Amino acid sequence: MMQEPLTKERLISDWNSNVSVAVARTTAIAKSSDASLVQFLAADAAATTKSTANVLKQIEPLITQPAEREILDKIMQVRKTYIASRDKVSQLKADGMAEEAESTLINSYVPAAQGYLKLLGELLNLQRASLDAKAAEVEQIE
Amino acid sequence: MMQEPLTKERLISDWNSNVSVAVARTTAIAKSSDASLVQFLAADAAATTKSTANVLKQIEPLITQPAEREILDKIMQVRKTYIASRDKVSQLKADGMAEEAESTLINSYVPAAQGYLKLLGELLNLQRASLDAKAAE
Repeated sequence: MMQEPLTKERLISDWNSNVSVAVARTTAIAKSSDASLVQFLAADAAATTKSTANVLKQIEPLITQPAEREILDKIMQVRKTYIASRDKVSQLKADGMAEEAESTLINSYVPAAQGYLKLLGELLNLQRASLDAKAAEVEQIE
Repeated sequence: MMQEPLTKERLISDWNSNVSVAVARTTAIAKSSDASLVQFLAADAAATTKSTANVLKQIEPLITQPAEREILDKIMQVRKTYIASRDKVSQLKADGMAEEAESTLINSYVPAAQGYLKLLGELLNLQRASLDAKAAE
């Protein structure tokens, strides 16, 4: 039994789940003209950040193969854009400029958020494919 | 040989993931005084709804043991409350009354949503434990 690829799938599954929650919440906050929303979800948002932080610390040392290293770097690049454009939308709405804020949301934030989730979906499927194929090869024990 | 506990855990992980997104998204829409969110997120919400419906139909018949069915029946009972309070908040906001909507949100919807997610988290940890134990070799 080689359960490390199983733990590897479980960690990436929780990572995709925590990030999916974060993107759904951040997207709603970015579109909403309601400014009180940020404080109302602040405690819930902090929880997912902590969960992401705990889960991310464990998987990073386990991504060593090329295919996995490529996706992970693509994820790091898009995660930077995701946070930057999120703050840009928040900073523009704060400054009055709402036409600029909605434009940045549509043209910069949503593509980055969708790319964040898409790459994570690719990483989860990649690990599940490896565990399915490292189980049919261990089925040559018959 | 042990493809059922692996399939079951993957299904429950996808189920737990889809519902987590839906609850986070529904909560923000309910609190947001901005009504434009509902139309703006309709496509994402339709995507998550379609995924949840598909995953629920596959996982449900596979929940057979006492411990897991106990969790699952608890989930369906708490989900009924979750949808009921969600629909009530939507109509209070729709009918204008936003102060009443916040009272129902805080006291009825948020408790139901958190109980929904807690039991789903319990079901996944229970299934993760079951898959670790079908590793007898």
